[PDB]
Amino acid sequence: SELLVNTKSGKVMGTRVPVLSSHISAFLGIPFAEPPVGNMRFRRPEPKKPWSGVWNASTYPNNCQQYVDEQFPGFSGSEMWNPNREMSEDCLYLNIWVPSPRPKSTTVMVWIYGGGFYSGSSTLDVYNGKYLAYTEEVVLVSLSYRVGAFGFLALHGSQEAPGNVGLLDQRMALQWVHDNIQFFGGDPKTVTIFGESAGGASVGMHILSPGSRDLFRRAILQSGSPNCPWASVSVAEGRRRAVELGRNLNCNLNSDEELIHCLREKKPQELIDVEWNVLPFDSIFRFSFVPVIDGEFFPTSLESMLNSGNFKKTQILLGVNKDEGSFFLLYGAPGFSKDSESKISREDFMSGVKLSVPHANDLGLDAVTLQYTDWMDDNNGIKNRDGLDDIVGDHNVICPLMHFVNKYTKFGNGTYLYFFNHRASNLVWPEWMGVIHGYEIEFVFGLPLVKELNYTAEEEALSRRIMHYWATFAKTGNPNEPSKWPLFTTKEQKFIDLNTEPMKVHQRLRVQMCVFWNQFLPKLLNAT
Amino acid sequence: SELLVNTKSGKVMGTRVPVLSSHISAFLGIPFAEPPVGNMRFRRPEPKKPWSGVWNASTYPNNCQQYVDEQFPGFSGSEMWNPNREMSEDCLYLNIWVPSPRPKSTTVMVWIYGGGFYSGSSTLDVYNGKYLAYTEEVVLVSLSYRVGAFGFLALHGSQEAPGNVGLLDQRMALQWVHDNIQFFGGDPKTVTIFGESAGGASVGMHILSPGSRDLFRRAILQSGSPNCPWASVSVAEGRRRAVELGRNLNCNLNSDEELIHCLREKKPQELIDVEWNVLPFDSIFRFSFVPVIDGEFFPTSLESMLNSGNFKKTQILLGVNKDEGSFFLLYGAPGFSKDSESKISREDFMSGVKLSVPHANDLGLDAVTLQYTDWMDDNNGIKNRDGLDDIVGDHNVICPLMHFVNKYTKFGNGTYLYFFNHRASNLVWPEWMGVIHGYEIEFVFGLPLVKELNYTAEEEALSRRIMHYWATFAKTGNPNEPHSQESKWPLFTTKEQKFIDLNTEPMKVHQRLRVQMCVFWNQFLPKLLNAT
Ligand SMILES: *[C@@H]1O[C@H](CO)[C@@H](O)[C@H](O)[C@H]1NC(C)=O
Ligand SMILES: *[C@@H]1O[C@H](CO)[C@@H](O)[C@H](O)[C@H]1NC(C)=O
Ligand SMILES: *[C@@H]1O[C@H](CO)[C@@H](O)[C@H](O)[C@H]1NC(C)=O
Ligand SMILES: *[C@@H]1O[C@H](CO)[C@@H](O)[C@H](O)[C@H]1NC(C)=O
Ligand SMILES: *[C@](C)(O)CCC[N+](C)(C)C
Ligand SMILES: *[C@](C)(O)CCC[N+](C)(C)C
Ligand SMILES: C[C@H](O)CCC[N+](C)(C)C
Ligand SMILES: C[C@H](O)CCC[N+](C)(C)C
Ligand SMILES: [Cl-]
Ligand SMILES: [Cl-]
Ligand SMILES: [Cl-]
Ligand SMILES: [Cl-]
Repeated sequence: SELLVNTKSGKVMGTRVPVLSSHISAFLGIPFAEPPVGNMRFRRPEPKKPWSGVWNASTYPNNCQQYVDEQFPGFSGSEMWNPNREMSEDCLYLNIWVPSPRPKSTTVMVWIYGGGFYSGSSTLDVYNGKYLAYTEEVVLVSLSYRVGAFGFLALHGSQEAPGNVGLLDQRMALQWVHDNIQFFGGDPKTVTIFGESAGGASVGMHILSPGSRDLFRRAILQSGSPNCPWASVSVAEGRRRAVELGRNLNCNLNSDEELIHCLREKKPQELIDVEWNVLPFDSIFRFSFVPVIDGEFFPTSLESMLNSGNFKKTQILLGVNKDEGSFFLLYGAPGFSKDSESKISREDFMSGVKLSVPHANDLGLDAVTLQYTDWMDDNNGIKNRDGLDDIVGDHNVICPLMHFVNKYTKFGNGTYLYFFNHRASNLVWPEWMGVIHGYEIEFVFGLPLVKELNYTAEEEALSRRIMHYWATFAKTGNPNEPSKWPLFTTKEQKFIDLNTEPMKVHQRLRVQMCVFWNQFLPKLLNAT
Repeated sequence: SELLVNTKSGKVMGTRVPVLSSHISAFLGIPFAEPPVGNMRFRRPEPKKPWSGVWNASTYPNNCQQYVDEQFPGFSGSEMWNPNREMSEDCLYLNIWVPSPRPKSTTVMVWIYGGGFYSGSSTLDVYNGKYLAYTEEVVLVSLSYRVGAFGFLALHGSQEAPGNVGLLDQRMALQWVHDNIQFFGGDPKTVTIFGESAGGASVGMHILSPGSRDLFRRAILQSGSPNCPWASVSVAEGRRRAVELGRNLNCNLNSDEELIHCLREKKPQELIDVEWNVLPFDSIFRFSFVPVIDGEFFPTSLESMLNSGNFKKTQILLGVNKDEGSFFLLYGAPGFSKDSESKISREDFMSGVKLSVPHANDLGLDAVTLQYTDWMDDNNGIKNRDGLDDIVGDHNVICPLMHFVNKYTKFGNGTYLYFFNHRASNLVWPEWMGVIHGYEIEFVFGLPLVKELNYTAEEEALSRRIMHYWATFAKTGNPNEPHSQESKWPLFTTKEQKFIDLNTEPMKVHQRLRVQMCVFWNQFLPKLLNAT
């Protein structure tokens, strides 16, 4: 049967699904690991044990336990990212979309959701893989991984909570694809991993990790890179936060085993309730439990690995959105509101930069402020808003990614860079937020291809060329089929805009601000 | 007899000089102090003692001993600033231009030449006061003062070389005008002191010094202010340089008496020959012997005096030129040339910044570089050249002056700020240098009024309105003639911070002169260099 497939762990029964007046096969919720519950919490994933009989893969799996955004109840703009199904610690499953009829040894694309390592689900609507698999004729796989304390509580030294188990879950899903994709028509030697935000940083982290390199061919990073200021913490900071989580819940802190046994007896929601209380400062775009530089998953510091060229060398395609910071200002900075232009006073601006760069001293803050303030008109609320918007975006996403792109390109086998700056016509967020973090995703997954969603014809065309750039890249290492997307080189550093207008080539994406964030500020904070 | 005037020191005989189809009286080379020669060198000035007979004041006096620029032999562009008379230590004289017939009690303007405190003369052609005195009917005075080591060697503690004696030479000349100017038809209760560059810093220094305050009514500062990074040094830095000068001449450095005795035995040109060897680092827009914060002429730090309003409270009129730094880049920065477009490579740009901000640590250097570099086009020779020009002008003149103007205005009784940006049609310097440091002076002294100088008709009108702004200000404290038709030069206020461009085009009112860069130079950089 086209829907009955024998994997190395047992049989799975898919389900024929409708897609743009046609159909394709869908295998939903296939377990790739043993449920990390009970004494397996915080522990590395163990491969799923073979099962007898046919596994029902007709419906979506549970979503991992996570913090749920209740800021705007009923508002689709924020809820579209919340878990759309029951949450459970038994959430290590993956989904596959195969074109019908089943192709032979075709290109595979593995999706890794973002969510700051504290949230995310593979079941979200904007992650529906049928459109992209059908349109570009590829086998699309979406995996899942533990988030929050469940996936990143780090107590280096211990083996019950070693940290980075979330990344290890992703690795096990990729390993599962390496061993079973061929049974669905996928070509295991031609696998492209791609993810947004934390999912982009994960992709970058697998590119760096030795144990992940042989599990994929090429990579796509969207609005995220391994070196982002929020994507990782030292073993020391990981332990401090881990112990503070214990303290917040009145745990025995005499030793790691005692601390862990205590944390394993608490209910999921009890941990999640105090998760944010472990951050060291009041801030925005900062998350509690993220990956740790342990010397194992990550041999040495991310920077040294990048300079020595110690990482997978292949073709990468990465980019960013025009306004990466608005989403986080809205949730944690004063003066911002969902129902107004959000003109920021001068005082709120000050408060904002302090929140954006929580680790910087006063001189550093003065530096950031001077760098983003037009002194011929400092009391302009619109300019203060946009300045804060750029600060959050340049420092947390754009510049860290540019540092990654320049470093990678020295050893890579081909880089393609993009700047996504299109404002969806049906966006439900206010206009001041601009091209929001994560909203290029709907275009990558072909959502504009469905009439009922009311997009414009120009946006449908945009989505079709983006999906084709992604797919063509995944199968050849070049988004161009034999206007051409120029290759990003160390010398010319070219990149293209990604919108409804004809292609345009630019050079040195936000080089001025990034020289400030990648060279000057770091140097200033080290010296003072 | 208009030309025969008896002063408190003795009689003086002036001369009738022609001026624009008319005539005016001129008293040139009148002594106001005793020759600071021999055992007087480095010492505070002493009042000129009464003389017998009539002093012949029909010719210019000698110029003080100073470094002479010979970079471009024969070039009018540079030589117009060199001594045009024999140099001598006996140089403490002043010049006076009086309208004819002699006014009864008119406005007086005293000119203090600039030249980095290491050069300058009251006798240059560009300082010919007959045009200004005649056109605005004011009594114009040209004073002089010891420059270089002769006027600023400072060994705090000693009374033989106390420092700031050049500033005291100026004070004594003002005291002379205060006591004798009435004899020339001018009102000592209405004297305006004005100067350019080091002259402008000087004027600002008299405004701050309790000992100069009662010697003048108002003040005009052109491209220079007291707080400029080059206008002064600490007593410690002054001593190091003083001692260093001795070491450069094999002097007994065992005590101030011996050192000073050794230096008084040397010939003028001998001191001058090693003057530049005492500077801390390789640099541009830095001079060896300048005023010192001695706690005497200057009660406390210049900054604390401005924050507390410890200074004369009157009306001031000040400003700067568009390209203050090009002149100093041509003389000491790699890549610059008089006979070229001077496109600066990235390599020379780096060197230039190091040279422009000699007191900066590596971090401070990166900060400056980043602040004036367009990273989307870093190898652009022209942007690199103009960047450097801006750096040197902002750090050394413009921003220090904006700091001054904003502090003074909080206590002053009237402030007018200008931005001179007109390139003379007959400039001899290369186009890249733009509106050069010091070239607004010719417009101030009416040079554009003499036909053979070939200025355009619009430059003559510009000169006339500038001289009128200056004089009217001197007379009333407001450069604008009440209820007149012409566009009004607005007051600079702490709130709106208005200023006007000064050129051949109609008047334009602007706000916050170079605030962006000046916030960098006045607020950010200092905090950065402080930390460690
Ligand atoms: C698989 O589960 C779905 C939903 O629970 C159900 O509709 C379907 O019948 C199941 N598969 C079969 C036929 O066993
Ligand atoms: C990728 O590697 C191949 C083979 O080593 C080489 O020919 C090609 O130039 C490389 N591509 C780029 C753009 O680095
Ligand atoms: C003053 O000096 C000038 C120039 O040397 C001369 O013409 C004039 O006669 C002198 N006056 C007297 C009477 O000495
Ligand atoms: C200057 O002082 C006078 C006298 O008190 C005062 O009336 C006037 O308002 C002041 N002018 C300015 C510009 O401060
Ligand atoms: C990234 C920080 O992983 C944040 C992604 C946020 N959503 C809302 C797009 C999931
Ligand atoms: C000022 C630093 O005192 C410079 C004066 C130089 N000239 C060329 C205008 C005389
Ligand atoms: C963007 C976002 O939902 C941040 C989470 C909000 N707090 C820190 C209040 C829990
Ligand atoms: C500004 C100026 O002409 C400097 C004179 C040149 N040095 C320092 C070399 C003697
Ligand atoms: Cl559909
Ligand atoms: Cl639900
Ligand atoms: Cl290359
Ligand atoms: Cl300022």
